[PDB]
Amino acid sequence: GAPIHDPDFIGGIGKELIVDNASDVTSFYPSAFQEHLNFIPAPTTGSGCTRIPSFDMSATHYCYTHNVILSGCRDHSHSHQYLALGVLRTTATGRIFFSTLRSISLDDTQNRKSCSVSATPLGCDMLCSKVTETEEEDYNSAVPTLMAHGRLGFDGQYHEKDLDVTTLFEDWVANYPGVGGGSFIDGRVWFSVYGGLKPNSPSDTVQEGKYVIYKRYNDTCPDEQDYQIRMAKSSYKPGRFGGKRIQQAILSIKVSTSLGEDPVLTVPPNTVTLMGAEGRILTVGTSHFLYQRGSSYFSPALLYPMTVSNKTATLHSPYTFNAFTRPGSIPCQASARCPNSCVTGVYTDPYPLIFYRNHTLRGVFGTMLDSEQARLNPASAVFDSTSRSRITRVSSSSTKAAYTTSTCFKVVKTNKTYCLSIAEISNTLFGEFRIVPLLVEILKND
Amino acid sequence: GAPIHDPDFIGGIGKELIVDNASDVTSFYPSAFQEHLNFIPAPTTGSGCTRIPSFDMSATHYCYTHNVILSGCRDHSHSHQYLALGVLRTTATGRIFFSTLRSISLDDTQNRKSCSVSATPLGCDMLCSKVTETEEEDYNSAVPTLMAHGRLGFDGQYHEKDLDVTTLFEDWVANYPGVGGGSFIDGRVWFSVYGGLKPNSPSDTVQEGKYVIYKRYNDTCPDEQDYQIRMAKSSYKPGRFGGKRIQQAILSIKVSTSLGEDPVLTVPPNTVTLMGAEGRILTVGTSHFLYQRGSSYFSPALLYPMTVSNKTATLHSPYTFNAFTRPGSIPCQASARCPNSCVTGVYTDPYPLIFYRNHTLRGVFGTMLDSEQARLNPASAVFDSTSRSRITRVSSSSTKAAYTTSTCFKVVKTNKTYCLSIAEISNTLFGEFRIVPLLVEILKNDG
Ligand SMILES: CO[C@@H]1O[C@H](CS[C@]2(C(=O)O)C[C@H](O)[C@@H](NC(C)=O)[C@H]([C@H](O)[C@H](O)CO)O2)[C@H](O)[C@H](O)[C@H]1O
Ligand SMILES: CC(=O)N[C@H]1[C@H]([C@H](O)[C@H](O)CO)O[C@@](O)(C(=O)O)C[C@@H]1O
Ligand SMILES: CC(=O)N[C@H]1[C@H]([C@H](O)[C@H](O)CO)OC(C(=O)O)=C[C@@H]1O
Ligand SMILES: CC(=O)N[C@H]1[C@H]([C@H](O)[C@H](O)CO)OC(C(=O)O)=C[C@@H]1O
Ligand SMILES: CC(=O)N[C@@H]1[C@@H](O)[C@H](O)[C@@H](CO)O[C@@H]1O
Ligand SMILES: CC(=O)N[C@@H]1[C@@H](O)[C@H](O)[C@@H](CO)O[C@@H]1O
Ligand SMILES: [Ca+2]
Ligand SMILES: [Ca+2]
Repeated sequence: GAPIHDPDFIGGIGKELIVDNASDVTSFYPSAFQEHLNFIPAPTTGSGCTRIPSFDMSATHYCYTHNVILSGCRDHSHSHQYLALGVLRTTATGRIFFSTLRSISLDDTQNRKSCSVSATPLGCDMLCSKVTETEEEDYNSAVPTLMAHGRLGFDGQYHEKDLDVTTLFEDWVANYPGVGGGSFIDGRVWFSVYGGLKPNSPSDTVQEGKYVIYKRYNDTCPDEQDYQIRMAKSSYKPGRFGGKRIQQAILSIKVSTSLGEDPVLTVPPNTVTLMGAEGRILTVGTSHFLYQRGSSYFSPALLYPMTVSNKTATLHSPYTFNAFTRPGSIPCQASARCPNSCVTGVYTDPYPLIFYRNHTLRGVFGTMLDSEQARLNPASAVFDSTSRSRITRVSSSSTKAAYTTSTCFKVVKTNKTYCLSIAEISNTLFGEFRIVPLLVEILKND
Repeated sequence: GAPIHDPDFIGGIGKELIVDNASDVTSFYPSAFQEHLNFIPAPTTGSGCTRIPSFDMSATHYCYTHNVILSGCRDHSHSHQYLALGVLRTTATGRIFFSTLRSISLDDTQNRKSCSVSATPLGCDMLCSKVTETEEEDYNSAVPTLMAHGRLGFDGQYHEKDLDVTTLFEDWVANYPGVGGGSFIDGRVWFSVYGGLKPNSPSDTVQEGKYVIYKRYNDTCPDEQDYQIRMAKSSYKPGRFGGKRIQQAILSIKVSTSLGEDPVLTVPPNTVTLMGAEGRILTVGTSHFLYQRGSSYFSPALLYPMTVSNKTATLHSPYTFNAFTRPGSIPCQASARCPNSCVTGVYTDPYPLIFYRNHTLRGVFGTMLDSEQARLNPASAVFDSTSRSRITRVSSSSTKAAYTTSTCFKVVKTNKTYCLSIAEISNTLFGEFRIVPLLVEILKNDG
């Protein structure tokens, strides 16, 4: 009885979209942006701050959420979340439109932040942190960040349960969802999570001495090997948050009428993962991936293959897309090639788009910020390990922007492949930002 | 079970909101704009044109729609409509939000234009014209404009039936819905319509020689009496559309599973109505009103009292709000005071807000374009027959805008009055316009 996408999409959601072994990845490219039903609310006042979009779509419905601050993006006192659950549909003319069925403003007195959502068989699951301090202050206070698992049901009602962070995140000083969407796998919902570890705690100790260096395709770091290792190690304890170890983690929760049931946190070894950061758990076909924002020295987009075993997950050496860089402050700018300590960058995920016949990933779609340091010029394109296809731009003029989260699918009825790319774009008259659901069709030269 | 607004709204939709006789209407004014769930889709491309908003809300649900053109606002080849049916709700903190339940893009082989919506017990009824020519070309072709009565049901399905315009609008050369919302009254849905009459037809001949002159509060027109009457008569047949008589009308349709059932057209005498124009049918309390856009020489916002008798309607001398002017090209600019012939102005309606104890309307809320000739600088405020309260501005800087349609309501629990004001505002990067649902609370000078 639950909602489902129109018949035109059945079988075209969350699967390997393009399988070719001959064609060059970059022979595929995005069309000009397309006009479709903008399902994302824009601000209604001059100061309203709408930011931090999260989106996930299963074979039956999609979920979306973003944060809203009344006075501006700088205010940290209180805020509310917009939540939407809907399904994909097509017009009589074959035009797609995300048709939301449940649209609500979640505003009590709790300050939910850095929320991630995931489409599960019971509706739209959301994981958020509840803050009573600034991020800097959070990392400075020994106790972990409070968190809650909530869900917007098909009936439009929202229910949630606060997680026992004192136990679940006993070894952490701060912990937040990765904002990127979560994914439903084997009866459990999986969320990317990150934060700071309590020094000398068991979690901190096991990571002691663990690091991993990922390099730029055709740009070797000149520094002596011993120095790179030194910097690689320190990259996990950047100065931004008082030298606390910023760790990557994955949280899985059983999906049931009981929210927060049987939570299990997985902390991958830092011999594979770079400094903890925002991220997303993706499922395309039978493959799973952890996207990790390039908040550290590594600029190319990362996708760590992810396999699940019961309630825990295992990550492997990541796929990297050298041309899919992100802006960052020096010495961690887009063109950075050496290990260093920093907490910068921006969330701009890559969606698995092209695969080999044997299911290894070849190319992805994404909207990068085509800039060295400043958060500017959104550019949608198709990427492989080293290059970028022809691009599609929001504007030929200098344009301020931030986060982008892309999800691709296929309209089986028209046999056309599309990619939704939700991007925070600068705005005028109504708030600092406008979260726009950009849409493009994936094309191929000839 | 059909959808319904949250309990906090029961008894706060479509009623006289403020009944006062001892206070000055302008002592009531709008608060600063409030941040709330923006239920109106903005463009997603640089050329996308989202325009022509229509909105209506009943005691159970609200309805909204707007037109979308892919290449820009000047392209008339094809387009589609965005349609939404939803209900009002409140957050845990008591914040209000319009929660849409059915959200669709309606795009087929037909080009629906100038559409109006109305919340009926069966869903969201829509009246549109289906065009295959420019407005100019339409008035030149003798046959009437094709029209259709559609409906977005609670189940999210859209159905429609073309009206037999050859018979229904036999005397017309062009006919469109007034874009403003329609209203459900006594088992029927009522829509404002306007267009041009076929010269010398029965409808045309009966209106020949008929006219009415409405004046500005103080500003008396200096022109000679006989000259004014001549200008007034001519205002009904402006040159823009070749001397055709632009006529105002009201269409009622029976609300049932059968769309377009028993349509009846009412053409009011031009001894009461000014040149035909876009409009809206409003129902507040037991009173009904026809808002008529000031497309002719009259600038002040207009609300004609409307009484219904079975399937037909009767209009009466209108309420006028002298300070609620609208921009227009000379000699029909905001400060115009004399009868004249023109087709200008813009749609910016007034919502009945304050009533006298005996139910006579005293004040309204609306968002005017505070400019003489250019469509600029939106200003939300409360108006009485002669003045305007303090205002709330979209921006202190010069701002391009267009249509505005307002609807007010109340949260009986907190006894707080709110006004939604949907306004077409200029945009950057994504299309020429952004239709924004502005929201204010109605406050009072001294309490
Ligand atoms: C220009 O100084 C600011 O003026 C503000 C006035 S209140 C208000 C207005 O003009 O009415 C409230 C409006 O809702 C608001 N508009 C929107 C869209 O949010 C409007 C604009 O913010 C203002 O006009 C700038 O364009 O302001 C208020 O006193 C501020 O505190 C002043 O700094
Ligand atoms: C928002 C938008 O529609 N962007 C479009 C842009 C802009 O119109 C121009 O860059 C002018 O700024 O033009 C494109 O050809 C491009 O650059 O990729 C297609 C793209 O869809
Ligand atoms: C929990 C929190 O504050 N998240 C913020 C995130 C964070 O600072 C980064 O992941 C480094 O920790 O950065 C930004 C941002 O535009 O970059 C916005 C998020 O609000
Ligand atoms: C049917 C039609 O074309 N409607 C148009 C309307 C019309 O020109 C006017 O009501 C004169 O009749 O004006 C305008 C306008 O922004 O002013 C936009 C509408 O799209
Ligand atoms: C799972 C598997 O067989 N992977 C291989 C990959 O190693 C190889 O590089 C590619 C061709 O070059 O084919 C497949 O993708
Ligand atoms: C129909 C009717 O009785 N209207 C009267 C109106 O004439 C008068 O100006 C006002 C103020 O007392 O009260 C009512 O509105
Ligand atoms: Ca803490
Ligand atoms: Ca015609």
